[PDB]
Amino acid sequence: VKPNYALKFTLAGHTKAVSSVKFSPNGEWLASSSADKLIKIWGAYDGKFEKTISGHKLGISDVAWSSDSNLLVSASDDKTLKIWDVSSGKCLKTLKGHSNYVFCCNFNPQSNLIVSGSFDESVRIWDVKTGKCLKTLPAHSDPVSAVHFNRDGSLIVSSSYDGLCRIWDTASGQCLKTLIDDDNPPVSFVKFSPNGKYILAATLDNTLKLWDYSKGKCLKTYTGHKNEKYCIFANFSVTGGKWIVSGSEDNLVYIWNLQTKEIVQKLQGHTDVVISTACHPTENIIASAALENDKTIKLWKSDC
Ligand SMILES: CCC[C@H](NC(=O)c1cccc(Cn2ccnc2)c1)C(=O)N1CCc2sccc2C1
Repeated sequence: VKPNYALKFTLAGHTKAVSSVKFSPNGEWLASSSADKLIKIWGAYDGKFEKTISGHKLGISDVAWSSDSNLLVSASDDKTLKIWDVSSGKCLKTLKGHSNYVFCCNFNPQSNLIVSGSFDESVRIWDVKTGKCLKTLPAHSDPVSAVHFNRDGSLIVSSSYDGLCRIWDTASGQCLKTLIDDDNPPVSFVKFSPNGKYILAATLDNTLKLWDYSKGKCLKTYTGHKNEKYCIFANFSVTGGKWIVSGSEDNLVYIWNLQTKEIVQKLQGHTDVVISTACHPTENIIASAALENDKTIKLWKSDC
């Protein structure tokens, strides 16, 4: 069984590269961040432009939703994160502490903590309510490409240009595991599987790997895409068939069968690097976004 993703909507509005797209947990909205210093909100089903949220002094690299779909956090080249009330557009908190660009951010499932990674080679854990930094982790020896909480918030995975994936105890700040393969190319993206048992890791050798972090063993390898330069988001698609979804420097969205590792679809339409993909929480919908020669977001829908 293969999916049949077809283009439904193209979303234009950002005036510089799009950096990240994310669906709201409630499935109603897509958030986009851009080098143009803006967050835009769009209807997840109709692609209808909703609103712009502004206030960052420099480009935004990443955005993430709270579990109640009410807050966004953004990571900016201005060295801050901002917590936003989506309905009002209010900046609730400015999270200050990183000494260089803030590159990646996420809420924990409980949505009482934010994790951030920075070009300062640190990971920070923040209190959502106070905006206070709780822990600085000396995580890496080069820029941090990704940070992600597991399904119960007990672990953080981080990745770096240093070629390491690291698993952290949220409560203690202790480094529990460092994942090392037969070589250590730059790790451009990492995230936990929905069940928290696996980690999907992208490396700048045109390769995605599914790791059993408990066993510290590689289970699956996915190739055929182009990834030598950029930190491209990848996803587990779970609403229909069990897929891996990623962007590509050849301007395509790649979809693999998770178990068999075969490419099942390549989605054509973007005119620059596909830097970001996101999977809708309930419908077979993918959002993709491209860099500065394109600047569009596309919504794709499958029957399976
Ligand atoms: C090639 C120029 C520099 C490179 N720009 C990006 O990867 C980039 C640019 C825009 C948007 C996004 C999307 N993204 C993903 C997560 N947070 C935002 C990423 C960059 O920052 N590296 C080079 C490659 C690697 S591998 C590990 C760190 C880095 C840093």
